[PDB]
Amino acid sequence: YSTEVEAAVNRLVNLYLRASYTYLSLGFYFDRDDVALEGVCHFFRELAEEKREGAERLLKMQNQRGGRALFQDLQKPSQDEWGTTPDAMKAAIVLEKSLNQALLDLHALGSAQADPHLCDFLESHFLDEEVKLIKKMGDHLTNIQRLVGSQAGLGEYLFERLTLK
Amino acid sequence: YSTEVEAAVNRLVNLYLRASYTYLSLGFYFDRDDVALEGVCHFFRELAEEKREGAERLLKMQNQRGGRALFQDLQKPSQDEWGTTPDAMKAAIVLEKSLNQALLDLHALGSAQADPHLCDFLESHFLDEEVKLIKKMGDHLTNIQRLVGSQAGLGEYLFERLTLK
Amino acid sequence: YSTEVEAAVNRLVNLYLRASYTYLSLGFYFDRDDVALEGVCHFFRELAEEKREGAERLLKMQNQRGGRALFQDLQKPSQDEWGTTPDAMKAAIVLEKSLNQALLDLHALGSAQADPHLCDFLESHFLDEEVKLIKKMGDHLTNIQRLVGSQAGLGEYLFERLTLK
Amino acid sequence: YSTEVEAAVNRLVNLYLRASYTYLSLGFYFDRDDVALEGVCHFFRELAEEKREGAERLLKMQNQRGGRALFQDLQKPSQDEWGTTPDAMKAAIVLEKSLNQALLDLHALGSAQADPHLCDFLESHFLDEEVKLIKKMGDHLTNIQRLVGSQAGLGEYLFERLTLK
Amino acid sequence: YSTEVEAAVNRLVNLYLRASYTYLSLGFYFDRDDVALEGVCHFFRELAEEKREGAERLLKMQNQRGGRALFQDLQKPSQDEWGTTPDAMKAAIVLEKSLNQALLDLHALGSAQADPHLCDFLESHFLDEEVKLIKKMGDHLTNIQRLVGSQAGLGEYLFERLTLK
Amino acid sequence: YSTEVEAAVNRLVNLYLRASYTYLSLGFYFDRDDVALEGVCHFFRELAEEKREGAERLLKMQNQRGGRALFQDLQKPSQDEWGTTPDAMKAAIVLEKSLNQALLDLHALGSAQADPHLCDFLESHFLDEEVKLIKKMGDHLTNIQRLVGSQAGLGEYLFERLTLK
Amino acid sequence: YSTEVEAAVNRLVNLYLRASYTYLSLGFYFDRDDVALEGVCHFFRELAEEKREGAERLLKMQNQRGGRALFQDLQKPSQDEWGTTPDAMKAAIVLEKSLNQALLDLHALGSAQADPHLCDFLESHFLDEEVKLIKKMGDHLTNIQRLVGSQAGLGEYLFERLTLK
Repeated sequence: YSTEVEAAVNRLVNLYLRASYTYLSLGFYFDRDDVALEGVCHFFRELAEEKREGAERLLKMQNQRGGRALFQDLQKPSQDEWGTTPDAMKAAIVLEKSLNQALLDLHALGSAQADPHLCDFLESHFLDEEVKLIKKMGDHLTNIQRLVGSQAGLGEYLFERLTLK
Repeated sequence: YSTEVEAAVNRLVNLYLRASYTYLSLGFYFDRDDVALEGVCHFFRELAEEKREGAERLLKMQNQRGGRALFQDLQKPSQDEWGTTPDAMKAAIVLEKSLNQALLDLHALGSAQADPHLCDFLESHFLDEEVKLIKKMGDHLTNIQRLVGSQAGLGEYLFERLTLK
Repeated sequence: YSTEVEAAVNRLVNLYLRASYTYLSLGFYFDRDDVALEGVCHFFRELAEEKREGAERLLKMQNQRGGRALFQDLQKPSQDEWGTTPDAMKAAIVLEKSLNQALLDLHALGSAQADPHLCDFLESHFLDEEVKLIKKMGDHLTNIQRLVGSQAGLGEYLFERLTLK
Repeated sequence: YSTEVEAAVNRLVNLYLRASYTYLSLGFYFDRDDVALEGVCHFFRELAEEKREGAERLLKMQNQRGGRALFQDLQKPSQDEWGTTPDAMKAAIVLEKSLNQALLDLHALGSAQADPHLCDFLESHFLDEEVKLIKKMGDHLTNIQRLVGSQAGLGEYLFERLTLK
Repeated sequence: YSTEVEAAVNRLVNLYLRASYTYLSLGFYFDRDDVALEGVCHFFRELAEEKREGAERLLKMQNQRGGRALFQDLQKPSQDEWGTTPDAMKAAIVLEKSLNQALLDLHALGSAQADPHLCDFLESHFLDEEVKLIKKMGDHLTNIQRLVGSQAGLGEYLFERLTLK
Repeated sequence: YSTEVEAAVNRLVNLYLRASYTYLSLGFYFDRDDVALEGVCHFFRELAEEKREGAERLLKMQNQRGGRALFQDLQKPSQDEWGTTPDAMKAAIVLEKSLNQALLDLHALGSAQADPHLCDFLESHFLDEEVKLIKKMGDHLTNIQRLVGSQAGLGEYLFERLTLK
Repeated sequence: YSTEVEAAVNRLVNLYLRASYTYLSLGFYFDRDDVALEGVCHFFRELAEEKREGAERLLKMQNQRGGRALFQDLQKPSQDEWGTTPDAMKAAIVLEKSLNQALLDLHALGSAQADPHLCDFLESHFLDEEVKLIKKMGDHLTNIQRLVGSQAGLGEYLFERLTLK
C-alpha cells in the first residue's frame, strides 16, 4: 500500500466531505421560507448523506489497508446562496464531475502502482454510483431547463412537485 | 429574531460540525489495526452522528425563525492521533464541556434578547442531552482510570469489551 | 486462456490447500487439553474451511476457462506446535500475507496477458477477502499483545473468551 | 467517454442483437414438427432473451455515459436450417466465442483509453456470463457427441429429455 | 493410550486426507468440459467432504485421548486423469478397500493393546460407513458395467442422469 | 452371566455412588459463603447427578441380565474441604481416571469371560462418556492453572464467570 | 453547577421524602378498621409513591450535574391521626402548596444563578405535575365539603366509593 495512494485517499476523503458540506448548504438554501422547494431541499440533503457515506467507506478502506487517515480543514461551500433550481442543479453537476475526475485520477494512480484492490474498490463502490448520479442530474437539468424556458416560477414548482416529490 | 442570535446560531452550527468531525477522527483512530478497540471506535462514530444531527436541528430552527444559515470553513480536529482510551475520553469531555458552554452562552444571549422560543429550543433538545452525555463520559473516564491504574493494556481491553461492547 | 495462467492457477490451488492444512494443524493444536483455547481452535478451523473453499473456487474457474486442474503433493505445515496465541496469530498473518502476495502475482500475470476475466475473478472473490482477513488478524494481534503484555496467561484467556468466543 | 468507445459499444449492441436473432432462428427450427426437440427449442429461445437483455444493458450504459445509441441493419442468421443437435450446439459455441472475443476487444479498447467504468461494466455483467455460458455449451456438446456416437436419433432424444428438459 | 495407537491414528488421518484429496481430483476431472458428467463430479466431491470429516473425527478423538496430532505431507492422487466412469468407480473401490483395511488394522492393534474405546470409536463411526459405501460403489460398478457393455457413451450418460442425478 | 461379572458390576455401582457422593460434597463446598463460586458448585452438582445416573444404568442392566443387585456401605468423600478451584479440578480428574480404570477392568473381565453384551453396554454408555469428561476436565484444569498462575483470586473468579457460568 | 443550587436540591430531596412519609401515614390511617376508607387509603399511598419518585428524580439529576447528594434526618409527619376526609384533603393541599413554593423558590435561585438546565428540569418534571395535583385536590375538597355539608358519614362514603374508588 503506497504512500502515494495513502495520501491520495486522504485527499479524496476531504473532497467527499467538502461535497457533503456543499450539499448540506444547497439543501438548507432550498428550505428557506423565501425559496421553499421541499423536493429540492430533500434531494440535496440526501446527497449530503451519500457523500459522507462515501468518505466513511474510504476511511474504512484506508484502515483495512493499514494506511493512516489524516484529516484537513474542510473548506466552506463555494456559494452562500444557490439561485434557482437550474442554477443549483448545474452547480451540483460541476461538483459531481469534479469528484468523478478525482476518482478517475486515483484509479489511474492505483493502476500505475499495480494496486488491484484499490482499483476494484473504486470501481465497485464509487465509479458506477457517480456515472448513475451524473446521468440522473443531467436528466433533471434537461427537465428543469425545458420547464423554466416555458415559464420560470411555474416550471420550478412543477418540477419540484412532480419529479422530486 | 435578532441578528445577534442569527449569527450566534451560525457559530454554534460550526461548533457542532467541528465536534462531529473530531468524533469522526477519534472513531477512525480506534479503528486502526494498531489500536483496534471496536467498542471505542463505535462510541465515537455514534457521537459523530449525534453532533451532525444537532447541527441539522439548529439549521432547521434557523430557517423556521427566518434566519439565514451561513457556513464557514470547518477546522480539522486538534489531534491526528488520540493516545489511549483515557486520553481520548478526556479529550471528549473537554469537547463536550466546550459545546455545553457555547449552548449556555447562546441561552444567555436569547435570555437577554427576550427570545423564549430560542431558550425553549435549546433546553428541550440540547441542554439535557449535554448534561447526560457529560455524565456518561465522566462515568466512563472513572471506570477507565480505575482499570488502567491496575493494568494498562488489560484494563483498556476489559473496558472496551464489557462497557462499550 | 494462457498456459502461464493455467499453471499459476494450479500453483495457487496448491497454496490454498497448504494454507487450509496449516489452519487444520493450528486449530487442533489449540484443541489440545494442555492448550485448551476453544475460541482459538474454532477461529483456525473456520479458516481451514475458508481456504479449502478458495481452492475449490479456483478449481471451478480453471474448468470454466478450459484449463486442466493438476494437483501436487501438499507439504505439511511448517510447525507441529504453535506456541502461544500471539505466536499463532503472527504465523497466521505471515501465511495470509504470503497468500495475498501470490494473488497479486497472479493478478499481475493476468494483467500482462490481457486476461480481464481472471483479473475480475481474483478481485471479486479473493483480493478484498484477503484485505479484510489481514485487517482482522492485525486487530487480533494488537489486542492479544496488549493483553499478554499485562499478564500472559490471564490475557490469553480473556482474549479467547471475550473476542473469539 | 471516447468516440472510439461510443462507436465500439454501438457495434457490440448490433452483435448482441444479431446473436439474439440467431437464437430466435435456432429455437424455432427445433420447434418444427419434423425436428421436434422442445428442450432444444426452449434452450435457444432463452438465449435469444439473454442476448437481447445484453443489448439493452449496453444501450442503458451508453446513455448513462452520454453516448448516442445508433442502430444499424441486423443481418439475418447465417443458416435457415440448423441440422442436428450437435450441429446447432457447435454453431452456438462459435457464436458465443465470437461475442466473447468482441467483449475482450472492447475491454482492451477501454483499457487503452483509461476507461475503468467501461472495463468494470463489462467484467461485472458480461465477461463471467460468457465464460459460464461457453462452459455450459461445451458440457452440452460433449454430452451430445457422446450420445450420438452411440446411436444418433436415440441420443438426441435422451439429451433433450434428460438434460434440457 | 499407547504410543503405537497414537502413531497409527496419525497415519490413518493422513490416509483419510489423501483419500479426500483423491476424491477432489476425481470430482474436478468429471467437471471438465470434455468429460462433463455432473452426477459423477458431485458423487466424488461429496466423498471428498466425507473423507475430510473422517480425518477431523480422528483428530478430535486423538485429542480427547491425550494424543498429539502430527501431520505429514499429503501425497498427490495417483492419477491426473481418471478415464471413464467404470475406470473411476474401480479406482474408488480400490481406495475404499484400502482405507477399510487400514481401519481393520488399527482395530486389530487396539484389540491387541486392550483399548476398547478405540475399538468402539472405529466400529461406531467408521466400520459400518465403509461397508455401506463399498456396497454402494459395488452396486454402481455393476450398473455402469452393464450399461457400457451395451453402449459405452450412451450407458455413461444414462447412469449419470438416472442414478447419480 | 457370570458370578464374577455380577460381583464386579455390584462393585462398580458402589464406585459410581461413591463418586456421586464426592461430587455432592465438592458442590456444596463451592456453595459456602466463604468460597462462593456458583459455576463450580453447579459443575460438581451436575456431575453428582451424572454419576448417580450411571449407577442406576448399571443396576438396570444387572437386573436385565438376571443378576442380583447388592449394595454396600458408601464411604464418605476423601476430604471435607476441597481447597481452590485447581485443587478441586485435580481431585475430580483423579476420581474420573479411577472410575475409568474400573470400567476398563470390568471390560477386560467381560472380554475374558466372552460377554459381548457387557462389553457393548460399557462401550456404548460409559467409555466414551468418561473419555469426553476427562478431556473437558483437563481443558478446565489447563485454563484454571493458566489463570491462577497470573493472579490467583482474580483468575478463579474469571474462570467461574466466563467458562462455568 | 453552584453550591447554592446543590444545597437547595438536597433540601428539596428532604422535603419530597418528608412528603412521601406524610402520605404513607395518611394512607395507613385510612386503612384502620375504625376509619376504613379504602379509596382514600389508596389515593394517599399512590401519592407517597409519587413523592418518593420525585426525590429519586432529583437525586439522579444531582448526580448528573456532578453535585453530591447529602441526606438528612426525615422528620415524622405532623399528625398521628388525620381526622375526616376533608381534614386530610386540607392537610394534603397545605403540603402540596408548600412543596410547590419550595419548587418555585429553587426555580428562582436557578434563574438568579443563570442555570437553565435546572430551570428546565423543574418545569418539565415538577411544576406542571404540582399544578395538576393541586387542582385535583381542590376539586376533591370541593366535592367532599359539598357532600359532608349535606350528611357527614354518608357523604364521606359516597365520595370514597364514587370518586376515589
